[PDB]
Amino acid sequence: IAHGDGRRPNKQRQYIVMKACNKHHIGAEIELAAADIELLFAEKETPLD
Amino acid sequence: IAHGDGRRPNKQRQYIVMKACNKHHIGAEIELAAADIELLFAEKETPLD
Repeated sequence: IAHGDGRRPNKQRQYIVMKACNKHHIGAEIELAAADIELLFAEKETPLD
Repeated sequence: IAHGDGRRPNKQRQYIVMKACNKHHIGAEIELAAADIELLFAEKETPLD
């Protein structure tokens, strides 16, 4: 404000504002037992399997 | 939920629930009089029968 009084008038002003980001994390979990994965590779030897 | 707090994650789950049936009994009790049962098989030869 340019006001005509005895209050000490001030020049131009300028601010510098400076951010920063964050990091976040997710961790899941899976049920796999090797008795399942064992029979993933053998096949055909009976119509049961 | 997979969440990134400081925590041991959990395997998935699976539930097995058993049910049954319920036995019931219902009993009705007809009486029949003997003089009825005789002339049910009557010869039917009169105009009073």
